[PDB]
Amino acid sequence: GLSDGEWQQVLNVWGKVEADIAGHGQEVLIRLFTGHPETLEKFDKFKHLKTEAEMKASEDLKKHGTVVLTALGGILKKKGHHEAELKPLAQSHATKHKIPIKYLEFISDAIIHVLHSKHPGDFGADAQGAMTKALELFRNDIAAKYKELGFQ
Ligand code: HEM
Repeated sequence: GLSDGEWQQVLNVWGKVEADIAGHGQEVLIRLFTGHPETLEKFDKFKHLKTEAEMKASEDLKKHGTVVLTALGGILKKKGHHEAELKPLAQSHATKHKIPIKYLEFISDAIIHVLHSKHPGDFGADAQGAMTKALELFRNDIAAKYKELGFQ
């Protein structure tokens, strides 16, 4: 549950991501894969990437980064009213991709990390607080659908 002031901060921060969605998307995925290598195993089309250099050089990884952040942005722009947008994502990630909720925690923190890295001194305390709450909300609503499906 976010205030309007907090949503405003979220969408303000998101404006940064939208100026370069592929660059941000790329760095988030790289931060995830290198920070948590077990996550790489869930991707049959990235599992070949052994080195971070190969990750950085991968246009298909950048492509998928765009897909992921485009979807997250669509959801964020709903300001919490994202049931229709979120349900198919929860369903595919539980039933097809088999992504435990722990990995959504991983990518959440990675987004926070990337924003500080790309915008040092430009991602203030209030902005981080708002973005973190927004990602917690996202995660929590996925978690509810996971529970429904009995997925661990
Ligand atoms: C902000 C969080 C995330 C968002 C918004 C997101 C979004 C998406 C979207 C839109 C797709 C393509 C449509 C679909 O299959 O449902 C997708 C595919 C996929 N996602 Fe996610 N995702 C997120 C997190 C994760 C995480 C943390 C993992 C694994 C650690 C993951 C694993 C996958 C895999 C394996 C696919 C299919 C890739 C392929 O073979 O094309 N996702 N995701």
